[PDB]
Amino acid sequence: CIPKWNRCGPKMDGVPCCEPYTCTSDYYGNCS
Repeated sequence: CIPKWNRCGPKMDGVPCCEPYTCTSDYYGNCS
């Protein structure tokens, strides 16, 4: 997974953010 306020992209990577967090992305966004 990904840290707090760090880039995400699940439709490409398939890696959600680190619990309790979640990716506010599709291709280019960030963990919150």
